[PDB]
Amino acid sequence: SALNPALRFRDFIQVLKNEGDLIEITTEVDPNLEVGAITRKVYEEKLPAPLFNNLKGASKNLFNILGCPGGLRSKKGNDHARIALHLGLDSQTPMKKIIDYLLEAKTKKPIPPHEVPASGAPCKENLLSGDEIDLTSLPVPLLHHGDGGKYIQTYGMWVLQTPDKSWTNWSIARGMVVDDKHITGLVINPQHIRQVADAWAAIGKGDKIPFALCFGVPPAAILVSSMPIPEGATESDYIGALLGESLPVVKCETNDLMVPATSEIVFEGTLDLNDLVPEGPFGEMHGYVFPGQGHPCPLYTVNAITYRNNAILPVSNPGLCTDETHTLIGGLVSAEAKQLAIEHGVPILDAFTPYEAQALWLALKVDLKKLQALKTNPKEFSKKVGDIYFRSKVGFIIHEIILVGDDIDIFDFRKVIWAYTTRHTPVDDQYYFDDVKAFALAPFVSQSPRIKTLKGGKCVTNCIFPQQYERDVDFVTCNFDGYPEEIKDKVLQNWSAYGYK
Amino acid sequence: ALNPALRFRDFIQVLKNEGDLIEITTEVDPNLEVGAITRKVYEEKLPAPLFNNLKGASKNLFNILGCPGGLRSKKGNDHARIALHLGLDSQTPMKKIIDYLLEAKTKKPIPPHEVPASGAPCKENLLSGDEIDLTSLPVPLLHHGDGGKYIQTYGMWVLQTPDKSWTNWSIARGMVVDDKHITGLVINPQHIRQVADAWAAIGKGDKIPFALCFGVPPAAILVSSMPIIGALLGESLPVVKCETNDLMVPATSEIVFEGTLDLNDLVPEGPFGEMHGYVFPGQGHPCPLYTVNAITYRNNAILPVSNPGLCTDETHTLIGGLVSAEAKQLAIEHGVPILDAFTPYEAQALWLALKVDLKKLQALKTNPKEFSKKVGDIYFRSKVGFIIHEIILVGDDIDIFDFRKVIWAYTTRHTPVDDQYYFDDVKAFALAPFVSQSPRIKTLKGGKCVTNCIFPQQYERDVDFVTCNFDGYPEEIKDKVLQNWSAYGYK
Repeated sequence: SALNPALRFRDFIQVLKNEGDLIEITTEVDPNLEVGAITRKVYEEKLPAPLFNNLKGASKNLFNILGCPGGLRSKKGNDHARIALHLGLDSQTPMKKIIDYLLEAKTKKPIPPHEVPASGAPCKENLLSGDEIDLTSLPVPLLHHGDGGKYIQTYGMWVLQTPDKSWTNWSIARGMVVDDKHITGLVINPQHIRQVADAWAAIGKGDKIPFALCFGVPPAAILVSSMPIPEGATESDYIGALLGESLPVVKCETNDLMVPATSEIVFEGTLDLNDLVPEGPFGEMHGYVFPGQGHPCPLYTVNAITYRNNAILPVSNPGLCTDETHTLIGGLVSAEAKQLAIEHGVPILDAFTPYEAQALWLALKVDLKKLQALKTNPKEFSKKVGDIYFRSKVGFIIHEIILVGDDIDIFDFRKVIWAYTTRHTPVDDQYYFDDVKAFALAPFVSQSPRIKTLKGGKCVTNCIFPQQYERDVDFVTCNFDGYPEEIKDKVLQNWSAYGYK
Repeated sequence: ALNPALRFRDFIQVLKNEGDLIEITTEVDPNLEVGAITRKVYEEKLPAPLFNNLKGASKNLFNILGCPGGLRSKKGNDHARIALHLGLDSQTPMKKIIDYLLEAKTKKPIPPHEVPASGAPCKENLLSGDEIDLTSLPVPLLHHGDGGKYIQTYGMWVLQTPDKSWTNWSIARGMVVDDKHITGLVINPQHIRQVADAWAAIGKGDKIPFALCFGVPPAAILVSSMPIIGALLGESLPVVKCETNDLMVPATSEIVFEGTLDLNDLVPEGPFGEMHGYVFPGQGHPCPLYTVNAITYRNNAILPVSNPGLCTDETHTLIGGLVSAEAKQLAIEHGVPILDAFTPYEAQALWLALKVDLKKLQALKTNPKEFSKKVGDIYFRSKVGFIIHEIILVGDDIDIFDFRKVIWAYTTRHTPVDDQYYFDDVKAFALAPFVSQSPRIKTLKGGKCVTNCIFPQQYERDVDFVTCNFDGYPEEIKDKVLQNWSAYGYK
């Protein structure tokens, strides 16, 4: 069995089918709204991922849709299976050990990618170019009611570079179909616009910055591309470490951008940063579409499309928990949050973004013994923690950091909400930050005047009893698991003898 | 016929009829085993246990009914045990139970009638004086770390002044001190203003007569646990005089303790695992000593117990649920456009969610700060908001009885700190762990806020948004997908 789910997108789909986690839908499904409704029901009931093989309006090769590639399974012993398969791990690997694996791979010999010819690249099996490109003829889904348009890019990656190739970015920004030959998306953050636009303007290409957009990439590549590290690095060398081998890449037909060789679909074209078009709105990670709330975005012209036979388009349909914006985007913030704590010496056992908080919360599980050795206090520790996370790219999406002690399983929201509500004084145990960069997608930000400042609106909430900063505070948790072991063993042994099923 | 609101044993019978009761003849230790069994029944929403074979129990003293206010697994009647306390259909949702308690505040109080001792089942047996040994009863040690065995967790105290102008039914916890004494904080320091002096005027300030009843009519245990009976019943409550004092107790009570109280003979009470999920081991807090002089009880008496802890138990379904009913009544009294009020159990009865009619809110011509201060002033300076440390304002699209929607609106619709309006001069709940484990336990002031989870523009005009779940899709799309769910290939 030469299946490698981390290296090949189709091996990933095959393992899902082998483990009974894939339903191949041959019923005709409408890309308008139906695909979105089906994926939401699969997300929220934690059902097998759908593979739409009979979309309305699809040609023979363009395309099929893989829904819920990062959704959760119902069986808790492997609820994070699809996430683990992105890295080639056992599907029973819990999320805590998936995060620890990502950190242990940062210490590995990075393997750079290698270039393969077009004949050795499955993404080159077909080619559309110029006037034979009609994006409005593709079965692109209208995912949420209220979306400003059909969103082709929800689970692929953009590729952008400077001419000198010193700056290279793999982005996961959303991409909306504008018309027959144009898409749009916010791929270059305002911080990098001058660097990249001036560089291409030097060669008379400032109004046509080459780009590539790839779908169905190796699942390890879409995972790392969704990981919060500096924009301006593919970190494909780190992808190779996770893969244990070199990532095969191939040259675009119309530019010198390198794309994964086993991609399902590859878009090619140029970008005009001065040609602005309305983008969105789009249903997002916090569970909202706000109809009518679009914003100008640079226009991307699509000059070439290369795609595999029987191409498959993975889609993510964001909304309420739990979808990819929580397991993947939130889960990788958790991994970098844990790494950041190790670099600054913060005694953090584990870090996690509870999905019920729509990836707006970052729970930090504090080693209380080491915290007491630091001889600090809630105000001094909360400020330091917030200064580290809210002034880093890792904490950009996070608007509230929760500090809990080492008795709280932060991956279990029943325990998180209990420690949150019972161990922090409202307001008084919240250390506010008014001068940190705010997340524009946060509905309390976008629906407030703070959407025009993008500053503040974040706090570090101490849910550790104040004396626990100095000494152990003894308390017994009043649930079944809180009883002595001999009591729990006796009750479970006699549970049927009592009369319970 | 069966009346679960009027008779504790009709209540048990309906639970048995609805498959919601397991009669345990297996030997169960009152030491920790009863508590561990009840917690597992709480947390897995299993049928309520009826312990008929406890270590140390005599024939008549006693059996234990566990989880009388716990939830059922099937959501269609998850609040059935709470509805049965009032005599409502078991499938009555918690929203309608609250509305029923409100409709009952508009009906005439029916005074109780006295019945002779031979007509009261609680008089079927008598223990008095030297025959009383409370350490021989199978009293449970409910939580590991509790300061002692707690006999009073789901019963009611009865206190009165000699003039009987003041009478009170209390649900304060009661702990066994020794063979003849129990203890508890049954009277709040507000009303000691008139009970010690009144009994001292007769020479009995050193021994205030009390009665402690267990297995009372379930409507009685619900009104005394409510932050304000025969009106709810539709009938006159049958009561009977105590053996050693003039206190009137419910005639159908399972067990009745009688004796005297000394507000000066203070004794360590607690600790005890409570509504927020904690017991903090250590010395107790001084509480007045209660001498037990007489015990009357039915044949085959049953002692209902509550084992507080994490959600969900009686301290969340009843205490919080009745705070919710009074919270709604407060809103109608002050003209606050509240559609529904509820205390999410996942917040351990520390949160009070208010569902705001947005159209009526817009007619008020107000703003988040002005509205939150008004709401906090009304609720945090009332007895109903004493246990509530955070009030949450949400719009009319949120099911506040569904915590998935509450935590979604909470995390996504309020700016941390900036959308929280703090109250530093209100009374704090000393039981709250963030209060008791902080210097605020010496002040009991502040530590509360009203969190506005309504988008600021919604105070002026409608804010259009689509909820990004399956239920947020248009009806025709949702029907299409559900019709075809099996044809797609899904189970």
